[PDB]
Amino acid sequence: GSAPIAKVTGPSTGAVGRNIEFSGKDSKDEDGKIVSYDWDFGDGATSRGKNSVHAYKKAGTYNVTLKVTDDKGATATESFTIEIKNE
Repeated sequence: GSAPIAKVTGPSTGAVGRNIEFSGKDSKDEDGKIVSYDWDFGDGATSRGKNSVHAYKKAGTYNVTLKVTDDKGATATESFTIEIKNE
């Protein structure tokens, strides 16, 4: 179709205060190039980029959302749930 499809790659679990790496690299678009990746880590922090990093300050479950936008302004979103624990 003409819409990009967003995919979030990351770890299902992680540690308080450690950098967690996420990626949007599996996102695809058959009708354009993906030009931007916008991240919301679910604790109020945001970032951008094909890859992103965040350290959570408190243990808990968090919903991470990625929005991809392509070269014709078309967008797609996807979510990823991570459990962060005290190690």
